Amino acid sequence: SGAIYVGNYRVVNRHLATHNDWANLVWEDSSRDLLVSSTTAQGCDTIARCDCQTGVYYCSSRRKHYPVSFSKPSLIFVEASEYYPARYQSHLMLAVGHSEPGDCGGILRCQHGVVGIVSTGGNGLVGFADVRDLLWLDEE
Ligand SMILES: C=CS(=O)(=O)N1CCC[C@H](C(N)=O)C1
Ligand SMILES: [Zn+2]
Repeated sequence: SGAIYVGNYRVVNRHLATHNDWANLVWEDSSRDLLVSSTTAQGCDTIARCDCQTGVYYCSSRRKHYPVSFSKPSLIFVEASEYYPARYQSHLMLAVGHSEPGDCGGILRCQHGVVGIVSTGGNGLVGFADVRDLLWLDEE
């Protein structure tokens, strides 16, 4: 579990969104596994605006932050899971590292701020839903 809290937005994995998220919806995209809902209080996270390929992510199944090298956001094929059928998840970055359901939500961050959240992984893999192209998260 986990979210990004930037401005009056809460960024979560679409597959983990609650009823309150859907009832206060700003934007959602199934192909990216992302959903954004509105918040009453202002958040403290800042979004990175960059093309970094090295950063650090939080792994809840280890209680640890790990430094990683990651690929650029791409259309990577994701295996059928209980949440989506086999399809091209878009805007996805891969790195070598542990992940278990449970781990989706953990933040990946670079020197500029938050880059994205955990969304894929297994066999020493860990996918990250990028958010750096969502410029509107910084305004309204
Ligand atoms: C089987 C895929 S996985 O990488 O563990 N993961 C499970 C939860 C959903 C993830 C997604 N982003 O589609 C895929
Ligand atoms: Zn960066």
